[PDB]
Amino acid sequence: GSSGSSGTGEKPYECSDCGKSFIKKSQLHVHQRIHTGENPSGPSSG
Ligand SMILES: [Zn+2]
Repeated sequence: GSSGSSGTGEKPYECSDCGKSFIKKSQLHVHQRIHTGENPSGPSSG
């Protein structure tokens, strides 16, 4: 019912597109991908 992500000390490589963070660069690189190609959704994009 009342529960969710339970992790202390957020992880590095924090995605500057949605929020998803990662420990290794590669992990983020593979992700950021989805955040590239189409129009920049949300005003939080330059
Ligand atoms: Zn992301």
